[PDB]
Amino acid sequence: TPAEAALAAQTALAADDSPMGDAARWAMGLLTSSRPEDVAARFIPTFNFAETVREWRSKGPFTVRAYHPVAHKGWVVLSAPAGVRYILSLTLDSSGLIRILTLKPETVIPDMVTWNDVEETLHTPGVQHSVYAVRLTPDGHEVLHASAPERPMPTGAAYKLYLMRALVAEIEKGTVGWDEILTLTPELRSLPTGDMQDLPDGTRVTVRETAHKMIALSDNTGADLVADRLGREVVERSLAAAGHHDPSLMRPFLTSHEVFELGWGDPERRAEWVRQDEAGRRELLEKMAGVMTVRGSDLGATVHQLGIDWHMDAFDVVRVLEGLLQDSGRDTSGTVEEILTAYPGLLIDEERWRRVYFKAGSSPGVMMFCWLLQDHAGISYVLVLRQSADEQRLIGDGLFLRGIGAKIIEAEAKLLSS
Repeated sequence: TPAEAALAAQTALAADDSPMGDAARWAMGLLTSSRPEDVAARFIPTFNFAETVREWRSKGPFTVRAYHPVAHKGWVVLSAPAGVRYILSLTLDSSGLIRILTLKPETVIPDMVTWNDVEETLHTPGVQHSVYAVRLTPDGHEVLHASAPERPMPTGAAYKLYLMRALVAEIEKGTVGWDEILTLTPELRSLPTGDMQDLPDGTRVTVRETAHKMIALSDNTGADLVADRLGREVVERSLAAAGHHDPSLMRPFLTSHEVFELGWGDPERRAEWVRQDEAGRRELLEKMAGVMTVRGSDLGATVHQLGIDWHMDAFDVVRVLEGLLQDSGRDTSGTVEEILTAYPGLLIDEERWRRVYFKAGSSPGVMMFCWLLQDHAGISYVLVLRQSADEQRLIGDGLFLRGIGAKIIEAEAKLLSS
């Protein structure tokens, strides 16, 4: 019941002995209590805020109604006076320092009974969306639901699933090794999502740990370190085998650093990209090589419509995940499996699901989430959710699309395995 649920969340917040626990409690403290050095110590070292906090506080008093810790990400649902609800969102770095802290109007998602509930909840005028849900079988895929799976859409960090398949293909060939050392240079540093950019120049990291962060933290710097080591040609030549319908859509296969620098840097360089063919684009990227000028404050305008993102259809996503499941099964060391299952993006019912793979991607005007879920008998399902728009405010921070995923998965007995 509502009272039971709120009490359960309050108690769990209090009890949560973890990085998210400590951070969520401290943040709630900012809100419910009556010191800029204590603040500096709780946030990332590269992290106005007192003004922000005064405004948050003005909306209370707050009551905790739900608490959803999920590794380095957490959400707390709050009620304020007169039944108005908000969500406090936390994203942490690898040692539990706060990277992102927001307090925003509540994201409302109903419990789902039918796939039409999903569609009618999700639809937003001005936003293109797509929902694709399948059951994998020896004899092909059973379609459970489909809206526009055939439309190629931008998918942000979903591209890292192809980068991982490319990496595994080369490990199998023996051209790269899991314990091989990669080195962070100023030129290889990208923007968040991720934590590896916060490492010193010259930092030495294994391929294994870099690939782990590339997937589990969607580490952009991690991804770029891997893409650099493999080479753009090796990444691109792999796309056909890894499951992509039209590899020319992702050529040249961009790094995250390239998407950031091209998308929100020099407008003229960006016009030249639009004008150019594949040769001219490769030449433009080569000249753009160097230390980033673009910062996170620069982002906002949409550029995916210019090809400055990573485009694939829903079928492409199913194929790459199924390919990863096969790749993992071949890897007797369990290295691939550990990387893929580190971060499921949600609290999972582990008694139901033996393995869950997950990947999110986002850019201005772009949001996507995908899961592969396999039960203890061996039956696999894949869920692919995508949104694109010409205005970022139509999409928002992604809690909506992720929460729709969560509700589908919560109702798996109705929607996936009925």
